[PDB]
Amino acid sequence: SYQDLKECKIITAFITPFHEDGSINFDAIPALIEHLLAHHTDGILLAGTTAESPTLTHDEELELFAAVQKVVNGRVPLIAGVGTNDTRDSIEFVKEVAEFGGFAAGLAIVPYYNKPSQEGMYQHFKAIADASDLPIIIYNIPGRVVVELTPETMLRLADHPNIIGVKECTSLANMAYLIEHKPEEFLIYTGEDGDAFHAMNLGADGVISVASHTNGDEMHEMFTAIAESDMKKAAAIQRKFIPKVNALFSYPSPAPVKAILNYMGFEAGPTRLPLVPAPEEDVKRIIKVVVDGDYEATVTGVLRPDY
Amino acid sequence: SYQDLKECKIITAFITPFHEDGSINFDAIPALIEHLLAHHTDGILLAGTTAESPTLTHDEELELFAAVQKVVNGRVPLIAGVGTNDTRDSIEFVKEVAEFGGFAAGLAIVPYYNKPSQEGMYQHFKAIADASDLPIIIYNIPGRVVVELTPETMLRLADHPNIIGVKECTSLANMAYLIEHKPEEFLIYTGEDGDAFHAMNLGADGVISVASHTNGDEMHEMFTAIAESDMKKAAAIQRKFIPKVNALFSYPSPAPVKAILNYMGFEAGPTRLPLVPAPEEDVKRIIKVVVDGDYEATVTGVLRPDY
Amino acid sequence: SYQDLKECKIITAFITPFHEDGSINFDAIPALIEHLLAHHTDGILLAGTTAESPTLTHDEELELFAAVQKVVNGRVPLIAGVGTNDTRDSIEFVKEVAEFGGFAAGLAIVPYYNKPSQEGMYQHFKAIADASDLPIIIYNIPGRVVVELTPETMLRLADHPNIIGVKECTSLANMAYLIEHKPEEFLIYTGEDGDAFHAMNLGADGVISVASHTNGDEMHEMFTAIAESDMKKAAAIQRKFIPKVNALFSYPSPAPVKAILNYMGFEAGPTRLPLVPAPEEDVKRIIKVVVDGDYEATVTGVLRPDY
Amino acid sequence: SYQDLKECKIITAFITPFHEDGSINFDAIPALIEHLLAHHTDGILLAGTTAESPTLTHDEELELFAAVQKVVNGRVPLIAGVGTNDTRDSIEFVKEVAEFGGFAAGLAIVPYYNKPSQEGMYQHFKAIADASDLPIIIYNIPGRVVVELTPETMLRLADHPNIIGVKECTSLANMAYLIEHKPEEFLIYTGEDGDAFHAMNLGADGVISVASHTNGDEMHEMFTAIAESDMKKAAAIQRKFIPKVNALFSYPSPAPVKAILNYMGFEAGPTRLPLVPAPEEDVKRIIKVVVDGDYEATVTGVLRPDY
Ligand SMILES: N[C@@H](CCCC[NH3+])C(=O)O
Ligand SMILES: N[C@@H](CCCC[NH3+])C(=O)O
Ligand SMILES: N[C@@H](CCCC[NH3+])C(=O)O
Ligand SMILES: N[C@@H](CCCC[NH3+])C(=O)O
Ligand code: NA
Ligand code: NA
Ligand code: NA
Ligand code: NA
Repeated sequence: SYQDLKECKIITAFITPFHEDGSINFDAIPALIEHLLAHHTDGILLAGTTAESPTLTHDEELELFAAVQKVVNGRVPLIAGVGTNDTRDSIEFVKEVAEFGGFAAGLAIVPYYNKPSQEGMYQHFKAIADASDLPIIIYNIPGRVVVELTPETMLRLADHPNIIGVKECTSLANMAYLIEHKPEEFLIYTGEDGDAFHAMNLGADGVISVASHTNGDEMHEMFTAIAESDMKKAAAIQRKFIPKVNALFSYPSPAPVKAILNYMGFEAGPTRLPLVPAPEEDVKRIIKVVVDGDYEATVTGVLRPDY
Repeated sequence: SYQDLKECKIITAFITPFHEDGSINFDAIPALIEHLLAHHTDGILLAGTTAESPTLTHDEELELFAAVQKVVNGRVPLIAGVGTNDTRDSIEFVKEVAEFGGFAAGLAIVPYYNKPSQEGMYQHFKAIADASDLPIIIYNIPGRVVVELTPETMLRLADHPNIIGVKECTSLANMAYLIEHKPEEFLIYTGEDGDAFHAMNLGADGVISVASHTNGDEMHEMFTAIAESDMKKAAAIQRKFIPKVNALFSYPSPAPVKAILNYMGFEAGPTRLPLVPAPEEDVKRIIKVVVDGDYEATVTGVLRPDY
Repeated sequence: SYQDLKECKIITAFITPFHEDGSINFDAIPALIEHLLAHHTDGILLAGTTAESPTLTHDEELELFAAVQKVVNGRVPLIAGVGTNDTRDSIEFVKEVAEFGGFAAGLAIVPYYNKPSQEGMYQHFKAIADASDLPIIIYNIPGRVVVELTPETMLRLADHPNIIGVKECTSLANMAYLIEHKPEEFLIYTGEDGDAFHAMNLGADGVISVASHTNGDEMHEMFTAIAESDMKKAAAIQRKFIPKVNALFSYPSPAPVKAILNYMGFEAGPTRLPLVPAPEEDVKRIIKVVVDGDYEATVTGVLRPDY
Repeated sequence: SYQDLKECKIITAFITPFHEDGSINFDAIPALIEHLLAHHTDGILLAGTTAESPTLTHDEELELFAAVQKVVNGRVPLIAGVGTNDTRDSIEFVKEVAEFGGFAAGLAIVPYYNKPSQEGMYQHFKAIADASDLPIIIYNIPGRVVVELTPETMLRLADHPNIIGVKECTSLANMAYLIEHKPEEFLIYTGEDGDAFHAMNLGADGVISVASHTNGDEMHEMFTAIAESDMKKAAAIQRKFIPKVNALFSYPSPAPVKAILNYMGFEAGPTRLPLVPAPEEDVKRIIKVVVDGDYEATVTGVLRPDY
């Protein structure tokens, strides 16, 4: 519900650890979750982009939902990735997730590849929002799906009693407009780690983050500074935060974040194809920029076992 | 095989007709196919973007492949859409399609949403090409998938004995480079109807088309004129052809092409959500521009039956 | 000097009022200047983009510099627009301006139309900075000049003892990097009114503004709120400020700002060709959005007298 | 007049040779003109972009006009660059050029930097077209001036009795529309060397070229092949022509073309600031790609003498 997520500032879009053979590494999940909870993750998004959801089956996502719920144990609210570019598929899966329970919301992305019109988007998100007991957060990211929801269509959907938020990845101008004209019980999150400083100053509710995996402390430091009216401290952190964010996306995410987490000893493992791990040369630089670590010594993307 | 598709000039990316309830209209297929074959379609791509493949299940696509093969009866070669943004899913389906048989090639798109690197794309396509007997045509379209295969990576993949073509939707500069440096047994298609004229002049092998549904004759007249060294006639058709192509994409495809086909009486039906049919105001304009027709008059996207 | 401009927060890029015959309206200058100074303009840029400098002769600009200095009377520091896309022209004019005197700095834009390389830009700005006693503020705006100074080249130029600032119109990511790595005696201004809020929070020195003409008070209220740690008030003003900024650029600037100033009764007059005044339909909308005013009603761009 | 330029296929946008001290090298002009005339230049544009006109004074342009007219001696028609981003300046200069005589047309670019609206553009070009006896060709290039003329505004201007052409640098879709709906006695040239093949196939009148300086023969070869219905030959040349064009713009033009012309022994000299000569490393590659030459062994842009 909205009330469940209301106070969340740093929602982490959780990676999916994989074994070398391509199967999910469930054994690695507890250590990673505890790391997040020890580093100011106050909410967790499962089966998002960062989780490599395109390469996960719906049934694998349900197993992941179970594995994480067991560890988290109601300590922080959870959001489930439920939407695809197929409205029927999204409807059936959100029903399964609502039935499975334990989630504060379902995340549904603006459909990718098929490039729907504003009206298509409207009917897509209305159908998902109508489908179950689980409230919906809209994921708007033209950088990944080409098309984008206009703020006009967004606010029309925001009026739905079962749509309670947006993970907005467009412009700060758009961000400001949504904050200004938002209805009640509707949350506005940025999905852009580099913009979080600006988004929070603008009046956003938080960030749905990749960088909170590895830089949770300094993000909290920055957010605390903003909230405690120490703008000089917040800006200083932000200026130093930007190149770290940039490094985390200097190869297709979540390859960079997985490389750092592997270095930290968290067995994030490789990426599932079509994604490949970051090249060794990039890994050394990435680790140096993001966490100030010294990394030592072709890449292979993996496949979900066909047996 | 390459030999099967060698002489193709106009390959139609066939729509999927839907009933008003959301199920596939198999009844309407025989009439639509015969229409294409009577209007200079010399090859058919099934389960492409125009077919609304992202809203079709793999099982539904197999059912479509069966229905079309029964009607076509080997008259023209067929290409099956096999690729998704999930390499494992793509491997399993291309193996199913190869076993099903009766296809000249399989089309695999550059992965959408997850935005893989060049090395990601390479391993993705290599795995699909390694997977079965069915040769692969790569589908390169940054306009839908954000990322794109560079000509270098493209030509690396072209050297694979089981990769025999590309459906290129980038620029004419890229097309020229590819045509220049192509290996043997490799077909270069444009996936953009508005570029078909320039691509053919440049030395391309043909077009995988939406416009062939409704404007097959004038496309054939243009191509014939290019082949018979009547460039003035070719250019004349091209200059009048462009606003027709523009109309076909003035609402998210395949909405406009379905509208025209419905007007022509082929029961293409509505689109599946997240795509909605073209608005009534657009429908009249589109028909007037594309087929010089007079159309006599909220839209509803439909869903695959959950039963 | 740097010291003269150090404490500036809102620097207005002053318009050039024109008579209906195309000559400069020097009569209207005294009233417009006093208006700016009574509405929290703490510095004035003369002969900038907003002044329609490309349609002014160098001799006319000297006449403007004289008229403004007489009225201002040293109350606020002044910046002279000195740079064109011709390095020699720029050298000769900055030497004239330095000899004329009474300016805190000279503004030199990144050359337009000819699209120089980074090394071209470097030598361009170095020559202008070497040319005279007048320190230089670089004007970086790819939105008008296509090309842009990279932060690296920008910071190379910043090390020049006679380059003391930048008017940055790129992104907030670039702004942050520049603020972080700035040398001593170097001012960082945003030239984008809609970014002023985020730039100030990020640590920028101020704004060189169009909006200050008509909305100086609320900009000062916003800046004061940023300075007094009242971020909620600041963000509130910002969110309402953005559609006002958008209106000011809804027709090629300075057409919209001149329309408002004419409505306010300052005889800003028309624009010089190739710029035309804002259309009557736009004028009413713009005034309503920007200054909440009720406007009671072919446009004509005017020419500098050939006599 | 239109009749003067009607049969022109390859119009060369002539460079301006400079001495090391920054002054125009008039001594170098005769050799270059003869080279052009010996290599299928059938018309010459003076004081265009390639001429580095932004760095030339109007009085220098008149001297260049005289120097070239003396050498050419009516052998080929000439077009003069007369337009700036200042309508009054453009009006006064076209009057001087019409009075000076010897030109078939004046070229006027869409105003740069000030980003006028369609109406501003209309009134700008109407004023220039109204000003003198010399007919006008519109230069539409958003790549250099940001803004662009819509085909609608272009064709409105095309109806002016004293506007007889366009140097179009947008898209081939736009190119086709203009060719289709052109009025009588109106010429359509591409200003994009890489597009010339496509433009000519589409029905354009010719190219206003940079590459004709160094690759005049193969362009003529290509154009002859198109005109003689040998499309295979024309395409083969085009595919090999593209990387040569690309090399000619791999550093800000006309630096690359000047480097090749200096290698050919034509004393093109350096570029005037803000443009700098191509770096030695680029020069070696450029010469190899464009003219298959082997080049042997910081850069300095020059300034027009201030004495
Ligand atoms: N790979 C498909 C299916 C995703 C299934 C749920 N994770 C897609 O990206 O849409
Ligand atoms: N909707 C998913 C699955 C497609 C299944 C095959 N048509 C996707 O676009 O990737
Ligand atoms: N119109 C020319 C000359 C400007 C003269 C100084 N205002 C240009 O924009 O470069
Ligand atoms: N440098 C100025 C003046 C050009 C004078 C004629 N070549 C401009 O680019 O507009
Ligand atoms: Na709601
Ligand atoms: Na191959
Ligand atoms: Na300095
Ligand atoms: Na005309």
